[PDB]
Amino acid sequence: VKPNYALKFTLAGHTKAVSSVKFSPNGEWLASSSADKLIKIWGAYDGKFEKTISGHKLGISDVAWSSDSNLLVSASDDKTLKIWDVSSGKCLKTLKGHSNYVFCCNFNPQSNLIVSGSFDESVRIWDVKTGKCLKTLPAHSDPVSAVHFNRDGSLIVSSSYDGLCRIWDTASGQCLKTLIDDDNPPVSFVKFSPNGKYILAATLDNTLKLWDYSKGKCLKTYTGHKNEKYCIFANFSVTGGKWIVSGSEDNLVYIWNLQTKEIVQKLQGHTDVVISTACHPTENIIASAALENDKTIKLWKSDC
Repeated sequence: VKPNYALKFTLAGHTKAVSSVKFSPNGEWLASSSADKLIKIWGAYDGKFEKTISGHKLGISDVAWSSDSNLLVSASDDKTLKIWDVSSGKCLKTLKGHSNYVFCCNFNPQSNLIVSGSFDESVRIWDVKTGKCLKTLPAHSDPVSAVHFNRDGSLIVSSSYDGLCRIWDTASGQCLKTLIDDDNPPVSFVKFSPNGKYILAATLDNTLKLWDYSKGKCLKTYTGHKNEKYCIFANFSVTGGKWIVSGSEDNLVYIWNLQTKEIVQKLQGHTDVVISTACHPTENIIASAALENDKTIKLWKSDC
């Protein structure tokens, strides 16, 4: 039993590589960021372009939605993050403190904190209300590739090209667990599972791994795609069948069975590296985005 994702829309408008796509928690919008310094908003169901949000001085690596589906945070090469009111398009706050490119960001579930990771090798935790940096974590010894809060915001996971994944206590900023691998390949992406018990980590040896971080045990490995250079976003798909979804440097979206680890679908259509994928919160819909030869976002729909 396999999904049957088929192409529904191709969304054009970005003028450089797309860097990230994320669905709103309420499912109605997709937000995308790009090396073109812009955030764009698109209808999730009809793929209709809604608006452009501008203000950053350099390219944007990541965007993320608050739980209310109306604030967005973005991470830019201009060394800042910005918090935006999507309704108005206005920048509410600029979060200053990183000393180099900001690569990744996320709100906590409560929507009162933002976590960021940077080329400066640090993870920062920011107060949404005041825009002040609450904590600077000396997290890694190379750029931070991803940061993600768990289900209740009590923990942060971070990854780095230094080859480590680390689990942090949010309130105290303490490192509770370092996950290591002999051979030490750069970790290009990480996120918690929906229940918070596992982390899914991508390494630049063409491998995704599902870890029980408390036990330091690797439970599943997903292979067969190409990932040797970029932070490529991966996802747990949970609306129908239980899948793992990722982009790939061979221009395809890969979908695996979470339990069996078999590749169940490869989605063809992009003409450059698929840098980012996102899974819709309630429908069997995937968004995918690609680098400069392509510059488009695609929306795909499945029966399961």
